[PDB]
Amino acid sequence: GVFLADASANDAAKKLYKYLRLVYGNKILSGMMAHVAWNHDEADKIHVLTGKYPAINCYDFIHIAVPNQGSNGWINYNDITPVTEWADAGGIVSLMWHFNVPQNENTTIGADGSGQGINSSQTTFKASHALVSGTWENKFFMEQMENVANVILKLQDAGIVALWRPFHEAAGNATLKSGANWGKAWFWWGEDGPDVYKQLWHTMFNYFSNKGIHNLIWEWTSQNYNGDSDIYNNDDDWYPGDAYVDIIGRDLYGTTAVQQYSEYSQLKGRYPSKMIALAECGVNNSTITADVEQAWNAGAKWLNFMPWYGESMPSDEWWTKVMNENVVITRDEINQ
Repeated sequence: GVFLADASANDAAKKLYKYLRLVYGNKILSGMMAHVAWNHDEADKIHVLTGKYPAINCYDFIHIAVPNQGSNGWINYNDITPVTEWADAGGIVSLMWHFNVPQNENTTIGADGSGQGINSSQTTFKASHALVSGTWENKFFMEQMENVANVILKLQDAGIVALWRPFHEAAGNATLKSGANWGKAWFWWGEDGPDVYKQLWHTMFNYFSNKGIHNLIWEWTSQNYNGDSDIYNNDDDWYPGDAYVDIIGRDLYGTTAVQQYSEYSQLKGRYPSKMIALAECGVNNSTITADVEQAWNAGAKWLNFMPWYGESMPSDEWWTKVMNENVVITRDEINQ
C-alpha cells in the first residue's frame, strides 16, 4: 500500500500521501469538521480559542442536491473558496458526503434542505436500485455523483487534493449477531447488504477515475465490532478491497484511551498495510472523548483525529489541552 490506490494520482496527491505516511506512528494530525457542510467555521473557532488551527478541515457534500444554490442561496457548492482559501493558508483538505436522497420518488428537495432522507426510516430510496438504469434512484444517484465529481474537478483544477471518505459507517448495526430488527444499517448505502455496498464503492471509484479525478486519497470507514465483539461480527465483508482504499477510518464517540487502543490495534491487525485514522470522534451522552495524548500514550496511534461539531464537540478545555500537546500536529506545525 505504499502507493495510492489511484494509479493515476496526481503529483500533489502523491505528495500529501507521502507526508501522511511519514507522520504515521510519530505524531497525530489534528482535524475539525465543518459546521455542517461547506466551511471551516469550527476550525476557526479552535484557532480563536487556542491560537492554533487544526491541520485538517473536513467539508461535507451533504447538501449538494439542494436547488437554487448561490451567493444568496441557503448554501453554495459552486463557490469553492471555503476550501481553496483553507489550502492557501496551508491547511489539509478532507471531504466526505452524507449522501442525502429525496424522501421518495415524488418529493422535490427544497432550497432549504427539506425533503431529504438518508435511510429507510426517512426515504423509500433503495440501494439495490441505485445502480439499475431506469429507476428513479439511479437517475438521482448518477446526477448527484456527477454534481459532486464536478465540484471535485474544480477543486483539482485549483490545485486542491483531499482525503475522501464517502459512504461511511456502511455496516451500521447490521453486523449484530442476534439478527434483531434494530440490527440494521443506519445509512441507505448499507441497507441492502455488503455486496451491494461494495458495488457502490467500486462504482464511485471507477466513475471518479473515468472523470479524470486524481486528487483524492480514499478512506474507508469501518465499524470494527461496534464496540463489542461478543454481540457484533466485524465488518470485514464490507471492506471494498486494497485496490479501492488507502486509509481505514473509525468513528468513535465518548471512548476512553484504553478503549481507543483496543479499537486502533484491532483494525491495525486486520489491515496491516493501511494507516488507521480516527475519522470522527466527540463526546457522547455521558462521557468525553479521551484526551488525544492520553489515547496516544495508551497505544491508539491514529493517523489523525477529527471531532464532530455541535452537541458532539469537545469542550473548550479539551481543545486547549489537545492543541498544546507536542504529539498533536496543528496547521502552523505541518510546515514549521
